[PDB]
Amino acid sequence: ASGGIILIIAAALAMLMANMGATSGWYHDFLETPVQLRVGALEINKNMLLWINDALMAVFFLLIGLEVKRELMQGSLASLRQAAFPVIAAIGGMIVPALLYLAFNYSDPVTREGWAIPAATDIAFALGVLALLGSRVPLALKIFLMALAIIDDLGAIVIIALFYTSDLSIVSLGVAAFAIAVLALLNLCGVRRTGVYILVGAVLWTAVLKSGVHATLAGVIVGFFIPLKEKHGRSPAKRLEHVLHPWVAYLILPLFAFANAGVSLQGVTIDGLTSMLPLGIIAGLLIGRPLGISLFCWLALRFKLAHLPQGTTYQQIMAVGILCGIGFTMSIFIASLAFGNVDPELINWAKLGILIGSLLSAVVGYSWLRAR
Amino acid sequence: DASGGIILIIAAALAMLMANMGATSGWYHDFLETPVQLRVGALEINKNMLLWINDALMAVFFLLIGLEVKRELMQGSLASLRQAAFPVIAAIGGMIVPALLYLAFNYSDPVTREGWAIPAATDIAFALGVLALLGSRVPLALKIFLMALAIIDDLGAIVIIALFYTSDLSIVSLGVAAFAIAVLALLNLCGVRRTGVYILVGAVLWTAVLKSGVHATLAGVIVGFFIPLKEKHGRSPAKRLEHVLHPWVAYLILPLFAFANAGVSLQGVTIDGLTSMLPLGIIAGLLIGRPLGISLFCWLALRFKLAHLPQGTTYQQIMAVGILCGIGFTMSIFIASLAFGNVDPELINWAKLGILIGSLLSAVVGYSWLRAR
Repeated sequence: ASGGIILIIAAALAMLMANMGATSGWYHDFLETPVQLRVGALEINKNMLLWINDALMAVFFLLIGLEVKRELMQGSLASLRQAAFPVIAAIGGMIVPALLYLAFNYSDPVTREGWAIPAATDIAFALGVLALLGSRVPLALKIFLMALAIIDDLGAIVIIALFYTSDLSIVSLGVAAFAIAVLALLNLCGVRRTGVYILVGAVLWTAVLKSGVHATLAGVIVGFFIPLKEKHGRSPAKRLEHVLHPWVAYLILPLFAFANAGVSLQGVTIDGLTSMLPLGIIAGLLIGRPLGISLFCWLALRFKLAHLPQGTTYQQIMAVGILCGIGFTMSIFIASLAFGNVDPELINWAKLGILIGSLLSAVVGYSWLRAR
Repeated sequence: DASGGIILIIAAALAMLMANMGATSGWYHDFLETPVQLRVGALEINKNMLLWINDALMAVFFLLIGLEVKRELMQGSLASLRQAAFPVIAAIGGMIVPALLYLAFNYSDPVTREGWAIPAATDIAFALGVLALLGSRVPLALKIFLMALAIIDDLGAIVIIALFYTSDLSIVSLGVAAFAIAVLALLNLCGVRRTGVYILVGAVLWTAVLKSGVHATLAGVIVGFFIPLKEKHGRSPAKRLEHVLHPWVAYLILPLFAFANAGVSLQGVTIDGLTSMLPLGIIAGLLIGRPLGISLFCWLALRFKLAHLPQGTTYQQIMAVGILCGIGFTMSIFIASLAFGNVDPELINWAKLGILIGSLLSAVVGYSWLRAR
């Protein structure tokens, strides 16, 4: 549970940075510093926070690409029957939070673009709460919770990068196609040097640098092409996952939380928090997330399509759904993509609803499994 | 084997083909001169494409050097307490004679006097690669002597350039750089074994001195000096890092540096042009200044019993490395790129001609004259 506490400290300092008179100002002007890269006729204009998030989430989703790959062949998602229960819980833990969010924001076309905000879950935070009181928590829950949030987080990035995304340059997709083609020929030829995949992945990440969501998917694509074979007792993807895990939990995610979880609390009132944008996220995370997860897990159990992990009780499942309401870093990153290049207060109001929703989802989920 | 020395030649041959045939001479020239402007708020760095490439490739190349130096200066060949003072006294000779010989040609031209360190370097990849082309039963300490001799001239040239012939960096750059050295020293005293943490700090050090290509390169050896080398628990962060860094430097960094620098348009090159004070001064400094400078200073060190000729070596075999130490190539091109920066753009072009001709004449003579002995 070490990675969970060090993530809150980074968010707590970010709040102190954005609310103290001496720190706020330099904290806001730094994150909005223009960074213009000019290469001949080419020109990439992104602010400081954009360059930071495009690089941090690329490494974070590279670890996910390795984790998804070994879960899809060796873990819970390996077979179509074992993967039924986590996937069914994911579709429910998305359509119900979205409908609740859209129930509040259907009248405003600007805000209903972020319907995928209360559909994410901070994996490092949710695992941290479990590991906090996890002396004898059923190991199948951590496999279920990790697999449940992995599909909702990756699915949200794929959906955003397919429809609500802006089409990139034709030259960008051509290099991206060639970069994936090289990664494909590399895996088919049987090369196992992890750095060569990262070298080609850097070309893939650079070609789609203008789109933050495509540069994020570059990490997922590279993580899928890292070989997992166990030749001579060595695996590149298992070894790369072992190296990235401490760097992501102790540097990547803390830096992302310190640079995004900092909003000013001056002027925030109860009536302001009950408006459609923040309350829609609060209701989507605190209520919509456990409801859809509990409903779809239960519907699967009754209609014969379900599988059950070891020591299920199916009362711990809904408490996990409450713990899935901890969007935090993932929901903030989803909100940064949905509420980009629009009114600068949309992203601030979203972060207020995410943190209140995540803190309440953490305490309520803490109060149940503690009793169990 | 000698695979690294051949790839370094293919990359240089490809670079020469790009800059001579009309189908690619336009793109190869316009690409390397493309301006790359990075503007971070009020800050701004303006360098062409080749500078950004060289400041990144040579930073990785010298990171591997700093690892080999610390190994060879504490538990290796060079070591300390005058264990291997034979390459030390030779390295001083391998720099004084090539410099004074080069200055004898360019003393009348103050512009070309700055490049007195061009024929005072040695391409370790090509010099050891041609030594492996006959490396069936060559003495192991001979290839050690070359690797240690070339490092002192290569690292010593960068230090002299970064102390007197360098551009002034901002006081803010030196502050962040010195603060990066402080944490590097603190991470070393605290026994931090993570290789990535030293490089993450080195990324701050490299970006702080990014406006000066010499200091950005000099920042690579410093990171290699602070990587822990202690063999506790069977682990050695400097050894394993070098084992991973070595195949990348030999097959990617040096070939790309050669492909991006060895490309010179030979159109209009005449015999009278190659015999000018600038190119011929590099020819004599490499083909003559390096062998005569090394052999003469080994002579003075041997008869005066200052140093000892290593086991498995001969003095006639020693000078076979001297004629083989005239392999400037990528290292001398990098030295020439720093000394002839922000001046007439044709100075670096004539310098490269005097480097490749002097090195090719050094490789053929070194190969043909050592195979007899």
